[PDB]
Amino acid sequence: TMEKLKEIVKHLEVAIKYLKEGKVDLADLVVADAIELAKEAGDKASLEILKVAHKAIDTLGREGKLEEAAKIVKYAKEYVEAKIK
Amino acid sequence: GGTMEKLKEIVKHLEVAIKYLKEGKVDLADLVVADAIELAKEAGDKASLEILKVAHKAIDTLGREGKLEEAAKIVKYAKEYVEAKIK
Amino acid sequence: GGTMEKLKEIVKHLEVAIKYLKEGKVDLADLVVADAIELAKEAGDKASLEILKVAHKAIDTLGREGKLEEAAKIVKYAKEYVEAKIK
Ligand SMILES: [Zn+2]
Ligand SMILES: [Zn+2]
Ligand SMILES: [Zn+2]
Repeated sequence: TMEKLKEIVKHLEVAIKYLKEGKVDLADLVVADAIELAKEAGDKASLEILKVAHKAIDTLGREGKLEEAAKIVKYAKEYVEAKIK
Repeated sequence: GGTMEKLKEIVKHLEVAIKYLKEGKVDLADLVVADAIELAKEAGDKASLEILKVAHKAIDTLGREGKLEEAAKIVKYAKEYVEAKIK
Repeated sequence: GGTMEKLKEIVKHLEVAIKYLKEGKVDLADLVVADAIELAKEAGDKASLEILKVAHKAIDTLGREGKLEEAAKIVKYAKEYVEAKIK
């Protein structure tokens, strides 16, 4: 599916936007929503990366880094964009 | 699947989604509609799930463009349909 | 069900929920509890899933009506049950 892998990228840009101002919880919820949308597509190589990004938020952004978790979210978004093209 | 037991929580979620959509909050309303969709996948039903998915895509398209009125209208229509499905 | 690193995620989400409920934000606490439920249904624990659903419904019903202390108590009991399950 190509029309449901562009909503994931649209949420992954809000996630980074929140992560750049300390909104770790809202970014967590956005990534959870993206995982929920990715569970509905036929892709089983981008859902795992989204789960990795969510766990990255949990174990890397709540401790005050906020620079590396954003990087993991950017890597996930770039992987999804590479996949849709 | 739901007789104003698990189908009335969706209405209380949609109301807060509409309230969020009013002032400026597209993202919180989107998250609320996603929660309502997650609730609707458990309480059986097929029409409510589709209408809530339509409302979610409506949030995504209309709300972030700047047309909050259209997104509020679509979520209101979905809430009214869900309310008329529990009667 | 999914033991550590799957249930501690739920515990941390419940801690965030309790933090939010003490300030007055019922909608964000609702969303994070829904996220914690979504983390369940994957670990394999069913009692934990049922208690998370109980906590979600409790947060809605009793905290949207201004009784935040009792909703915080219910979420604390849910978190204590999940912690007692990982040990
Ligand atoms: Zn989460
Ligand atoms: Zn969404
Ligand atoms: Zn909820």
